[PDB]
Amino acid sequence: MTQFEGFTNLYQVSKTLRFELIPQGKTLKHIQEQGFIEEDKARNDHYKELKPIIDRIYKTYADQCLQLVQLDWENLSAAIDSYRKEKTEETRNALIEEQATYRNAIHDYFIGRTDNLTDAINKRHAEIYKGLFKAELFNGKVLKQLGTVTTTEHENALLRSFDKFTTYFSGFYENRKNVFSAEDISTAIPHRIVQDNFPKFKENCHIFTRLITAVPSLREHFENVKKAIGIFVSTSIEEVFSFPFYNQLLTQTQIDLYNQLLGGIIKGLNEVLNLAIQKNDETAHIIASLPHRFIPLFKQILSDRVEKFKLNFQMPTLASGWDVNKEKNNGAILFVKNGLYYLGIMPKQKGRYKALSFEPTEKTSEGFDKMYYDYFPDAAKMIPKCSTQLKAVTAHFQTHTTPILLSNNFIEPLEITKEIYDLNNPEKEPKKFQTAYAKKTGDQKGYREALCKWIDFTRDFLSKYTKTTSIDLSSLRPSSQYKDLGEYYAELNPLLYHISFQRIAEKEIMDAVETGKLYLFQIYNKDFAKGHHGKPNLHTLYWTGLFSPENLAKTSIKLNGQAELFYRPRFTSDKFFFHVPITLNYQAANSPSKFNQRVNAYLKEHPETPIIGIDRGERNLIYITVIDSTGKILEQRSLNTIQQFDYQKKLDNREKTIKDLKQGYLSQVIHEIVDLMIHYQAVVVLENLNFGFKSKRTGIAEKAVYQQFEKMLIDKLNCLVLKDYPAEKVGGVLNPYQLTDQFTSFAKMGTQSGFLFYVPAPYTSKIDPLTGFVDPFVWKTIKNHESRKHFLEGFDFLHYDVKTGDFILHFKMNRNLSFQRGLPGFMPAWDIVFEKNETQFDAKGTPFIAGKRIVPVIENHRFTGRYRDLYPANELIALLEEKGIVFRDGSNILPKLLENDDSHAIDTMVALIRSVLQMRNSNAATGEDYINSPVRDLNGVCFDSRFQNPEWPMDADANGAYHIALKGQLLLNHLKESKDLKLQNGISNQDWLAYIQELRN
RNA sequence: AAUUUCUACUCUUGUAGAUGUGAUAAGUG
DNA sequence: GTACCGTATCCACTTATCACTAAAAGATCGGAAG
DNA sequence: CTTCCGATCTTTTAGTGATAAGTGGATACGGTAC
Repeated sequence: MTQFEGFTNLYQVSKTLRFELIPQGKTLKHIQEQGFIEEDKARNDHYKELKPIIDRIYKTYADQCLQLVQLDWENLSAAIDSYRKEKTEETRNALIEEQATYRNAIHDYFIGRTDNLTDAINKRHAEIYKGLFKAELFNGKVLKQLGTVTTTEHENALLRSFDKFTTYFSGFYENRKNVFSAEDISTAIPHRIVQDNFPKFKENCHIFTRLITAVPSLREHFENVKKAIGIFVSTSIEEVFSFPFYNQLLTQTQIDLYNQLLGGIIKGLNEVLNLAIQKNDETAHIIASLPHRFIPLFKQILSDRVEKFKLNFQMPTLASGWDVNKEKNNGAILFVKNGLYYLGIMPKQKGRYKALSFEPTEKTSEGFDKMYYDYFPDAAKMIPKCSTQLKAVTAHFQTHTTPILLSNNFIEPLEITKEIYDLNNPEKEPKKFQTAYAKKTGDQKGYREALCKWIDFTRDFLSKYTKTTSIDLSSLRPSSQYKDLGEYYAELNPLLYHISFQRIAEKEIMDAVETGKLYLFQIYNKDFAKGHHGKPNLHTLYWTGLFSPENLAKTSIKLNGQAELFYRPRFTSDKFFFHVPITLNYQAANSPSKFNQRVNAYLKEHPETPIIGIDRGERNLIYITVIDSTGKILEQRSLNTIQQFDYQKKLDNREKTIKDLKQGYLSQVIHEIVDLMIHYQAVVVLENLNFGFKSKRTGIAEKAVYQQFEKMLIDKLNCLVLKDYPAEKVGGVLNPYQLTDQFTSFAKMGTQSGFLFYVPAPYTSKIDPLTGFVDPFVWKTIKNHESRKHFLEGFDFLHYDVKTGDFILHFKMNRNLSFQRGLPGFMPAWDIVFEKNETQFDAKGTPFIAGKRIVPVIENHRFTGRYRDLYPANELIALLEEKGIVFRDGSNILPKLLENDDSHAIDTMVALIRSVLQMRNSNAATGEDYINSPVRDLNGVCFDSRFQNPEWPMDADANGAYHIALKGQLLLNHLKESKDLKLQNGISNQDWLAYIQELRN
């Protein structure tokens, strides 16, 4: 079985680091001599003022292209109706596939190969699609072929100013591909049309024909609304709410008119429906019993309805890669000198660029240590960059069937037959070695043969290519044993990455600095100062562990390319910022796989793991409870004071910039929760925020702040390092703890994310930690006098107890259903004890009155806040002896107080009832916060948190945290009884109540 | 109150935690 | 005192996507042959 | 003088896997009103 230390190196995680750059020597002076910063600022300004223009080009082509759509939609309507009726995974896959083919069909409309258009117009659209993601956007063929857009002379000079520099737009270029892609991404126009916008129109047409079949008299009414605004006058109303009209409403203008016809501007259709409903006649009732509103349609994509400068040093792809081959054109290098780190940027020389090419020197010689970065990039995107997909081999193979020998950039000629090009290009979307072919066709032996041939071919290429022939590949498994090539690529990719270090003479370096031929900066933060004394930052730990020698021996933290430079005009003077991304757990796979299943397997193998419940308290900001497998608690904690600094005492006296203090407080408490997590080897539970909205008195009140606190808790638990831990130890810098799955979205992540669970919010604070009893009555229904008589007659019997002086009330769940909430308990009979108010002492001998309650005062039928204390037994005996009832007999007092039917007596009696079943009682003026249950348990004692017993929660905050931990225990027990290593993805209040009452009574 | 950046302090010209950046688009209150 | 109806959120905040790239391929310029 | 050749710098370009899967709703001070 696995251990808790086994949850490391599961999947990669990409992070980034930020540093300041301190100029070295005359370097800044040379920059101040050369004036690159003003030109880079002008380049950035021109880019940001040219972005709307190129955006306008994109909008014009998008509208001009999608105005010609001639596709029908009834088949995908039938598919989505079938999935709505059935929710079958076969119907789910069919719906996904049919949406995908519709997206590809309108993509062929976009890229000009659809059969519905003329092949000349198709070729024109194909040329435009090829042009729109290339350098010919800048004073090239695109603007001439699409003459619909006029450009002023200033705007042509602005477009010309980026000559030979389109790579600066290149990432944005790829971003526009995300607009025009068809791979189900939410930014894509095909996903907006096929998957997002269409179901709203389908629902609108369905509810319209339902309304028409219900009553047709509004139909002509709709017609004059269509004549009120004068929109779509060439067509009728029922033609608009039909499938062939969805061949219109693709441009943003048509969507705008369709939305404004419903919303008005001047009467609209929705307000016409509102006046029809407000008539409250029979037709209003039959349309109020049906969905009587139309949802609007979403707006189309990219259509209208201290700052810093990016630095490039007039040299594109600056720090795009660290490789020595691309060191010539990227110009970014690193040096290490007695613990300090330096960044070298060689700018382009006068006219042409001249390389520097420092020679190696002896290690014993004084000077810097230049790093050498050998990195063949990802095999998927690199192996077909050479061999097949070379223009020469594709042309030759289009002409001949003979295998071709290539020798350029090879240490030995490599042969490629037609078979390998057929596996990599089978003219179909699923390639023969690809898993989609095995999924669709099921030919597993042909899949195995194609995989073996491809694996042998890429092994031969890795042996023959000049960048990779030096690298040893003996660690690879034999070819026929790989079950899929994704695992092979994840295995092969770490073997193609190496970092060396070679000493460079100091004199050459600072001579290059002295002439200005090499620019040198020092990577710097607080921790690299000479007065550094304490524990360093986490990013400093990653940066140090990146260049540690045993990390160079085996790379667990990988240095990425794509580094950026910024200039900020701390803020006393201008500063240079350097941003660099890194990848941690590089030896592991790129994506998590069955992470929750692995966590449940460990949890089933380790039933003794504790549970930490997290709760938002009223007095304490965040409360912590740690309990065992049997539900007995181990630790209660209030996190108001973190590192001997109270935080409530800052919030209260500063509330009379809150958000940044809240962020800082959550950042401090995240270290505490992760310390308890790693100390107890346990699981943690948080409340599910989307299933409740409470805590108007808790300092952490907003949904947003707790929601993003869970965001950073998930991010922190995704990869976890500790400053005290050694680097090679599990939990260290190069072996971080991975315990939670990657965040995708709060709606799609479910309830369990690794070792972190989620629990529905209510019925956690105001509930007995000994009996699980809760108040069953909604009290907004208790207003009228006969209503409170039915409230009184719903109870069984009440009688004084002579022995201990308390009162005994009985209730059963089969009665008083008119005022009872719809959540019955596990047992059918509850016994309320009205405890006599007597003085007792807690575990430390603090005097306290048992059974005391506090209720708010009411003035002008409204609360005022002066939260006033009362003694429920004293008021009960006061109103009891108000009219003189004998009670020492122990008889049923309820019909004796019921027969007189005094309205004031029933009012104060139900007020006393509200007093006694008020679960928690907390007043901030005197600081009381306590839980007092008017129900005795099986042992025979009613719970009261004023006793300060360490077996039970101190406070209602701790009570809620304990009950959240108990809900996590319920989820864990449901996991133990389950066999699929999954969960129910949610628990109801009734099952939770029944569970806690069965296992606690 | 000194920070790649943020929060909280000043035993220490500093300290304790957190810290994926850049770009784009959409939705909501 | 029992229905009951609407107000306070208006610039910010939250969800999706992708790049984390050497090297081929193509444009560009300076020098030599008819 | 005009044209064809190789160095040199900018762009673009290759593409793997593997399931989640369909998941439920929810008002609140407060004030004014018959």
